Amino acid sequence: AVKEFLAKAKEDFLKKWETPSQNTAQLDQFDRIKTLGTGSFGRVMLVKHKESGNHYAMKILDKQKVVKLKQIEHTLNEKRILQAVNFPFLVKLEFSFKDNSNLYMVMEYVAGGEMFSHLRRIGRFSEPHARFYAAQIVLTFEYLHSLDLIYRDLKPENLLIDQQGYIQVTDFGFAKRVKGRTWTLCGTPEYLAPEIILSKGYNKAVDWWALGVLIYEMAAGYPPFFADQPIQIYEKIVSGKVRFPSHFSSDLKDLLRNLLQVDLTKRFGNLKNGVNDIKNHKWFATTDWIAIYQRKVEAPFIPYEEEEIRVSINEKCGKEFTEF
Repeated sequence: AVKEFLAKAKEDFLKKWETPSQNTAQLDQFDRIKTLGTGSFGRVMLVKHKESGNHYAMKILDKQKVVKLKQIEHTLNEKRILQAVNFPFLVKLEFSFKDNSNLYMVMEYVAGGEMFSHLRRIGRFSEPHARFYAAQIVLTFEYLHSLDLIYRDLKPENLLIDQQGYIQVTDFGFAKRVKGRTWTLCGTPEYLAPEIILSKGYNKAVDWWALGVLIYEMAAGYPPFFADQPIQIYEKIVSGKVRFPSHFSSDLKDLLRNLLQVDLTKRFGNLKNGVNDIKNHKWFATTDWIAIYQRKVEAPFIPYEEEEIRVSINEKCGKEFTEF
């Protein structure tokens, strides 16, 4: 039954992957409530749809800055994935459009900050708290991997916690649709699987390694492999030696020993049973997988001069962002 749900999800994904939706709204259909922040390429604004009355978070990307910062491919790739995926723990892109100056990605409004900030505010998570979050990543990676997507950017900064207390994964610039191997070095060093560092090619198994690092940091308060210089972090990653805190349970240490396996042919999530080797592990014995997917489990923790948008008369970077 799980196999046929993924089969229907992949068919739906391939339809939108083949024919991405474009220009599903325009700028004059939204009321500009307030600017929530100014970012790398542009600003993020809280907006209200004039007709429906719902609230959305509109990201405005200056097309010229995107070109200068060499982020053209990452921007188009994120938009193509977001308009085609559909899963409870992924940020939902509601509308997208462009004009002469900017790109516009109208997102669902999610207040509640990133996991990185909360992790530094609390310190560390209790094992039941971490398991709640880890279970969501497991289902998310099961979904993305079934679409042949390697997320390969798992880190606390890319995990928001919504008002319901659930995880939403946000940054999809690096995500690549791969069936065989790939080689591009990307992602934060602390979460890189050893096969990435060795530059011998890698597949979806690097995501399960990243989950291993993520569970460790949540339960310990600090990542398993860390040093002042990246080259030292690389050595510790390839060496594989991990030290667990005393408060780590026996089940947790066993799961991490199988997720943080240096040999990708022995790593949990990359065996014949696939993701089920993780779901059926003793550490997740109390985990109701269907309930987590349905967002029924109670969350362990729940979280002015406005400037105008100038739309130039000249079309900017029309060639680069044609597919947006």
